[PDB]
Amino acid sequence: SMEPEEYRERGREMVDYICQYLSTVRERRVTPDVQPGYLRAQLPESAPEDPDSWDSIFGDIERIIMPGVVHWQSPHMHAYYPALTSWPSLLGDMLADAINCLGFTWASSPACTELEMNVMDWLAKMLGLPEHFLHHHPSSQGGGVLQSTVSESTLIALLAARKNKILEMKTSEPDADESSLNARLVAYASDQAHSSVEKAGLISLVKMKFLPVDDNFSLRGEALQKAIEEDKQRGLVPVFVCATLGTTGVCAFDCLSELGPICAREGLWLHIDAAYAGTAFLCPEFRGFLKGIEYADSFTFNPSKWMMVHFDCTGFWVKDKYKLQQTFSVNPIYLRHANSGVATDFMHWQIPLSRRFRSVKLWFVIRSFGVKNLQAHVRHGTEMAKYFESLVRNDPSFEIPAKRHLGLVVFRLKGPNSLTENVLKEIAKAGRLFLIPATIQDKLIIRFTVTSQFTTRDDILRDWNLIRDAATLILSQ
Amino acid sequence: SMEPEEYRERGREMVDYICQYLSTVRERRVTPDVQPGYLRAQLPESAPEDPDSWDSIFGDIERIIMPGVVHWQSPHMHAYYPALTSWPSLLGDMLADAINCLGFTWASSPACTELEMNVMDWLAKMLGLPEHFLHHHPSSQGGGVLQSTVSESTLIALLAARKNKILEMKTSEPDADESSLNARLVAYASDQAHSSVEKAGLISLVKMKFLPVDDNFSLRGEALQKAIEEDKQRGLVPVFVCATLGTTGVCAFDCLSELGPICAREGLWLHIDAAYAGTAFLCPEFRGFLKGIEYADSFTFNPSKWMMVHFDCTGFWVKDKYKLQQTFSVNPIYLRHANSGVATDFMHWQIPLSRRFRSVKLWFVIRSFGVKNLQAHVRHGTEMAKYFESLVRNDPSFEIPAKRHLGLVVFRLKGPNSLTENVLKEIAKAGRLFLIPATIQDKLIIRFTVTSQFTTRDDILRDWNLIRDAATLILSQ
Ligand SMILES: COC(=O)[C@H](Cc1c[nH]c[nH+]1)NCc1c(COP(=O)(O)O)cnc(C)c1O
Ligand SMILES: COC(=O)[C@H](Cc1c[nH]c[nH+]1)NCc1c(COP(=O)(O)O)cnc(C)c1O
Repeated sequence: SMEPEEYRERGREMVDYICQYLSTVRERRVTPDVQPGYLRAQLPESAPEDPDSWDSIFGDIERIIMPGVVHWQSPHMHAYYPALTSWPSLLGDMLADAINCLGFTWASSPACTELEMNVMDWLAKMLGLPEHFLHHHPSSQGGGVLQSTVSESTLIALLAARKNKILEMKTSEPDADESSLNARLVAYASDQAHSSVEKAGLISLVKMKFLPVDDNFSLRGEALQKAIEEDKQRGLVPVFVCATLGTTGVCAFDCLSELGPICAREGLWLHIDAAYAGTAFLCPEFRGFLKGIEYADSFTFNPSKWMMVHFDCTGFWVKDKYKLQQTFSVNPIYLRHANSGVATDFMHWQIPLSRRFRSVKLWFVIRSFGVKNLQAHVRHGTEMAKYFESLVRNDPSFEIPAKRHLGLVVFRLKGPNSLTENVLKEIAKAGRLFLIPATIQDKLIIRFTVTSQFTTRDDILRDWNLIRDAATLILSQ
Repeated sequence: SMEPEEYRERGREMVDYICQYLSTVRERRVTPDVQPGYLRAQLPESAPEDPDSWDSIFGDIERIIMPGVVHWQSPHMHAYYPALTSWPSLLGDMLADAINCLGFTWASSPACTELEMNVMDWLAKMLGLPEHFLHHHPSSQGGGVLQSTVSESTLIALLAARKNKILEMKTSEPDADESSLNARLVAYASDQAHSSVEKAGLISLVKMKFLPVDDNFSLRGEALQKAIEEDKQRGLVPVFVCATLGTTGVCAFDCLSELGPICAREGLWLHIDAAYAGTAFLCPEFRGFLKGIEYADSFTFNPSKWMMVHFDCTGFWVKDKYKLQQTFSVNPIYLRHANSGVATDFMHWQIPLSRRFRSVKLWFVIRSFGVKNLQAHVRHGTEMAKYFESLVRNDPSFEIPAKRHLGLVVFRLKGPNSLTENVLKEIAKAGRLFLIPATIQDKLIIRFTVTSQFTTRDDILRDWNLIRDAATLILSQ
């Protein structure tokens, strides 16, 4: 295939390609002008029997791969939430990919587990999380584990919550089947909760009810209390609440200070989904939204959104690691080792067996930037969003139907939804920026997420002017 | 703080480090002499406020990370199954990590989905899988999707199976809770099946029954037929069978030609776990074990074991993609796009939302080696294992209690299990090779897996001699 000295040469060519790509990404159309199925006719119908040349493989990056790529690292990417890479993150995974160890148990590669434990403790401290989420605190029986997505972390929390409650019910009804007991359960989240919460219910067959929110689109204690009472009247057994800090649609925050005490009193697992907004908790001035965090049984966020670690890298912390491990535990002889009892085996904290050395890139990002520069990044992204917000606020054709707390601004043209729909359609023609919509009540809104750590005021104004140009066209039609 | 030009410098340094690391990996002790908790006191208790120097970060690779690493790329790694990296795999993922796009829908990055669809079709053809697993076959309703583990692929298959059966049951019991109907289900696998099958049952609350095997440790049709009939008499509802090709313990193969017809006739989802042995099906001469594959509803194997793609990279194919989508479907406005319904959205084929561009490394590996060289690798690995087998077979103090079909040899000292246990303990002292045990019937066995694509006859002999040294010591104790 390729010799060591050729790897050295091709590695250099790839490093130089990447440097140029990330440095000039603004010049690219963010969304590609392609139709579904475009790639098939451009590739051979079968794998090559003999080696393709590296010149051909490398040449195909621009020739057939890039033409269909959405450039997520563009400052003109404003869709979804950010997913940011960075130089240190790249370098960290280069090492991990080379070692290519697996860390299902402590024994399968001690460093894979121990670096992760220590970095997850660092990161909990950086976020201002409770000490009972630390592996190494005297009062703790919890800890943080990396996962691949918030989706999976939320599912794990639900699985652990329902397994724990089922075990409790089984002590009183040992003759009852676990799946029969599961049928009694009900879980809750905001009607602004991400679709991953619904999906977790569908996968686990746990009834999931989505609760109304206030005028700030925040889930309040009164709504949860009302739901709990109504469901107990119907013979259902409340088991789990997902409270969201930084909702997908408008980046609202559920009222943890109200929801927490209810979950504690009613014995409900309280899981916090902070996928995006968790990174803001690096900055103490944004920690008002974390008030009540002491009531949480679990917490998750994505460094793979806003903290400049490339995907996959999700943080998931639990207060009670034993509850987590009673959900998943298997014990085949071929995975046993001398230190089972003392050592952390992360296979019991996750769905699959295998896991990789994701903590190298996390460690590298935190060390290379340092905390102060990560904080400065959050603050700058937020300032760029505040600038965009001001541009929109000052234009009387537009309205801003939700508050901007961080890097997401939502807005729409005054008038029927079709105007806003047509603006998005117009912008999609040139693909010079990428935006997607959401709904609040019966109003369609455009979401504008500030993404790239390199975004400047020039980038923001450029993108606003394209949006305004599209609005001017649509309003003339 | 790290600047583009500094990335270029450090990228070069990392490439050079990786070249040297992988080239000289035999020199390393494979298993580190460390105790649990070793890392904590070597690291600061908190993240650095200011950027650490890259000299310090690089320096810490050997100083901090490597002393706790199990060297999975060593030819003297013989534990578990292989997990192989390669130069092309590394280079492919470097590109993917820089672009850092997410492919939850076609629109979120078309290339991410289309390269994967086309390469999964390549791979299905390379394995000799039925055409009904191809995306781009006119009559097909199926396709391949990448996953992170076989564990998750097996879980998804069970989730899809139980969902399908529960919907069937709802036709005659429309008011029954899905979770109540789930309680009546039973799924099957060999008693040699990997622990992920058990774990999938635990996660899903589906009853799992592990069936006895023949003298070759193969699950046979008569065992499945007997279990189905007996459980139907008990009022249980058979739903799912996992047939394993290349079992963990001794690399046995279930009798798919017998199990298939039963599953088709009895309406049971048949899922094939070929985690390790799947790569062998690149070579036509090993496809005898694949007889009956036409009856499979799903199939999974790990390129991330033996095919020289670094982890994560699991192939998962299904015959009926809509059954999968029915298990998982959600429809928030913020994930809809202009081609929804016509384009492939892989979020409906998996548990989480986000997914990354894993197909680049897979494409690069397949292209850089070409099919013939991938086949040569499998054959060479098998030849090294055959050599090891002959070394053991020539020594009458040892026995080989199961047949070697591929790169795994199992063996033990004749006599009580304690002899073999004590050989393992002796070898663990120096950690110059890594071995783990399994059980067959009442006998403890040592597993010897050939791993590194660079394994030589000299490496095999070296490792055998260390094992014999241990045996000679133990046999006179
Ligand atoms: C419309 O935007 C989304 O649905 C984003 C997609 C995304 C992923 N990375 C950047 N943007 N999802 C956001 C989201 C999730 C899903 O995260 P994963 O499970 O894929 O890790 C979960 N929770 C919240 C609150 C979100 O906003
Ligand atoms: C004792 O060794 C194992 O359990 C190996 C671990 C491993 C992973 N990569 C190389 N070796 N497991 C193998 C295995 C699995 C689990 O695969 P993942 O879910 O982690 O991807 C599943 N099925 C079979 C038949 C296996 O042998």
